[PDB]
Amino acid sequence: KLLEFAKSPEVFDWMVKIRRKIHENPELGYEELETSKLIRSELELIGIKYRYPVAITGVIGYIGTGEPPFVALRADMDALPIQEGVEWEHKSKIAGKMHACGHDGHVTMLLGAAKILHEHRHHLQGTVVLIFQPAEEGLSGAKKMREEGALKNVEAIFGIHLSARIPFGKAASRAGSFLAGAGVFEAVITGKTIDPVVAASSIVLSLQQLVSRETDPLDSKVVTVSKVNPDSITIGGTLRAFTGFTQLQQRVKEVITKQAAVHRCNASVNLTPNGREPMPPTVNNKDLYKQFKKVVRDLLGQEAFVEAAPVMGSEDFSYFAETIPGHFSLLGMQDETNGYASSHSPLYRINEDVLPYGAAIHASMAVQYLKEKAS
Repeated sequence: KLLEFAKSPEVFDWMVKIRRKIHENPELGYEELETSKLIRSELELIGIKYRYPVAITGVIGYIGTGEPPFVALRADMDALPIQEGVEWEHKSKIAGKMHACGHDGHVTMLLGAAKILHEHRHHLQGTVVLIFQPAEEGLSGAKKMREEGALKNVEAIFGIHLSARIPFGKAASRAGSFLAGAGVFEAVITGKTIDPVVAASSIVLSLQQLVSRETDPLDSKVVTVSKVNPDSITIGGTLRAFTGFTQLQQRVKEVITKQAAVHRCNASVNLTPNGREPMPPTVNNKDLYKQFKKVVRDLLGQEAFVEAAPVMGSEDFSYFAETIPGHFSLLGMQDETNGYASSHSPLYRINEDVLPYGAAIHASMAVQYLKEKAS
């Protein structure tokens, strides 16, 4: 029944106005002042006790008994420094900033889920923790909330991401590794006279050789050299893998090291340069995935769940999912003729008719998780 509640004028109209208010006033990482104030106003109106501030602008709400088991639902708050190209009534009023990744929709659907869960709060066998996360785009926000104790005593966390790659109203996931990890590296190459330059060009080519694509998408490995700048040469770049992420880091370091040595050079390799720690692959807990497929099929029909392919994208939800059982899913918006622009596009649109689906999926997943836990 919560789908029909999610679609009702009361809830749907309210979600649309919230979404559009955020959309008109996009804020970047750690600067989500107005977005944070709106979330907190709505929690108060529902109402729902919360902790604030968490990671400057972040907010954590609670619904249910107030006691364990705690299950978390997550939305991200931040926009991107992109000029909106969509001409419409609720276009960004802030030039050069836009919600081009659906994050306005994510906050809204989580507030929708909070409204829905609150109506059933006395039946929840535990507590739903609503995590409104700042600064996803710079990949530091989830990590900062984790540092500040956002996951303490939390047994599971679920996140939804709106997608133009999945058809409207379908939800997509897969068990295990889902989104690729990402790391950076910096190496300094020094002679033990042309040897450092020779060593560097050799290193650059040997590293470019570690890019591997095969027939299983999870095997894909990317190593990029983005920086090279003669007494010493500094090489920097990035690496990505769905699996064997640590082994790829070690292989990058081994290549730099061995190549420098055979060119009579020293090499200093840093795999966390300037405190840039790697972000691990986003792994969907198998038990949570199984629960999610059943939730989605019960709520929206057998055909509504689609198995997602691995994605080489950037999503800091990985930091939550590395520390507790995590589940990250895609919620489709795409129409039959591919009219919805990709994430990050200046032409990105949310199909607002999706908002009730995400609200219901969030709510249902929380309820079922707690129910199953009790059984």
